[PDB]
Amino acid sequence: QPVNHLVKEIDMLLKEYLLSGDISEAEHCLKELEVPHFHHELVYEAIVMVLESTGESAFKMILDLLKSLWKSSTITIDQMKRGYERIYNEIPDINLDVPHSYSVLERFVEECFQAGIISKQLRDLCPSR
Repeated sequence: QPVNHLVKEIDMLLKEYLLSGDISEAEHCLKELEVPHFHHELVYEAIVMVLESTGESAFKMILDLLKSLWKSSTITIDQMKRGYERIYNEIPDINLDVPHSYSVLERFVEECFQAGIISKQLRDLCPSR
């Protein structure tokens, strides 16, 4: 299948962030991509990475990154909502591939909510609940 160059760039951005821990580099590189109508894919891939990870490091790092992106007005509310809603749609299959993803997703959603970055509606829509 032909390469989706922007999915690749988003995945590379997120992996560079997990490996370096550099939140500013991640934010700068996302802005340089100039893809504000595809930020839902950044959210989607980020959350998939949390679900596919081990230990607590990727969870916290991706939490802090989405916190900063929201709070800095880098991601619009429509793009935030679409990214989470995409995860909510695909979680049955992600959970088959990675058991207990419903529980991880739920903890992630609860922490996002506690951080002030998603509506109570969007929280409530999480299918783990």
